[PDB]
Amino acid sequence: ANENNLIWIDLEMTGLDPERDRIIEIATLVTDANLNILAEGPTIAVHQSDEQLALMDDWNVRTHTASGLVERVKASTMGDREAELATLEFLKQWVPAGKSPICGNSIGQDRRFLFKYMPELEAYFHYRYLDVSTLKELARRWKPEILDGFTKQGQAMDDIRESVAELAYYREHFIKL
Amino acid sequence: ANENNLIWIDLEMTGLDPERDRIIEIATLVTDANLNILAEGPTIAVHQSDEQLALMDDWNVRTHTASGLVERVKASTMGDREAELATLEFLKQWVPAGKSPICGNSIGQDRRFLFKYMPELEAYFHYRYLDVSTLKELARRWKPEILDGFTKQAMDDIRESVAELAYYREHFIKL
Ligand SMILES: [Mg+2]
Ligand SMILES: [Mg+2]
Ligand code: NA
Repeated sequence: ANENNLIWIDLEMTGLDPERDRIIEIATLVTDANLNILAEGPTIAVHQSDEQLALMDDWNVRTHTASGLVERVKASTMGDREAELATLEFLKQWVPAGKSPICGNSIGQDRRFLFKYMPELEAYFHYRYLDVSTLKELARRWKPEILDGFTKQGQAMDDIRESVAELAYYREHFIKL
Repeated sequence: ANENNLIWIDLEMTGLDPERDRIIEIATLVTDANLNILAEGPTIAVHQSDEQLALMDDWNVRTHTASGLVERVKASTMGDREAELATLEFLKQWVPAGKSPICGNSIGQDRRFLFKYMPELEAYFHYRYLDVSTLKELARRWKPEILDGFTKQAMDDIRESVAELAYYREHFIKL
């Protein structure tokens, strides 16, 4: 455990509305304060009912079926609470409660789903947000030149590792240390 | 009107839980892409019931009573919907729909209340977030030296947030 470590997280959901939609995937990963990847946490397909999956709009059915996530959700024996507790069992080994901001890309949406469906995991984070896309937005406005230099190869944890590498790029090319 | 303008916003709430708590203040302000303040929007006390105000924990009762916001809430004839529409009437003059990220300090909480209580104003923002406190967090971890150089009413908070982002632009970003 170290109080400067960062919790990175990436959810998949059935849609964008926490009131109607559910979490169907959680992945976590911990870095040190300098973005050295310490440990990859468990990628868990979160079981939801056939009823709930049938409410998915066409974009979500297409994406989550093609990826194999829909199959893994149907087969999963872990609901919201089991996935929450397994994620906490992983994070407790690496980061104390209330210290890491929520880190990732478009993490405001993810935190909304944590508040509704995994409030204990939500509480484990510092109140603050580290959305890498905050730096992409500023870069696009103040220094667009640097955006040509970074590329994504287009898997939850591939997205997290890409988010870490993206923050590291902004640390070298956008920040002044 | 200009596609590169930024919407800055600060809500006050009765508490932290959108399921139980309500918006009691909205303030907005628009900057250009380089943080030049173009216009201060309306600061509106959002009417909520005496029942709802009575659910406030000690921190919220102390803060919102002392500021005079509780008096203004009781006197207000603008609910969620009227405050939403008045805010949109101001923002339409300055920024097209779907262009500005939500800008401010600890703004994820505010957006949660927009989703529940002002979904039309929420939709007016780009899906993205510009939380200045994201840069404060990185600064604290990567360059704490610069935090001693900067030191800190809804709109005072927003103007302070703009000045804070401007500080990080000079002392933390490399242009
Ligand atoms: Mg994502
Ligand atoms: Mg505030
Ligand atoms: Na928290």
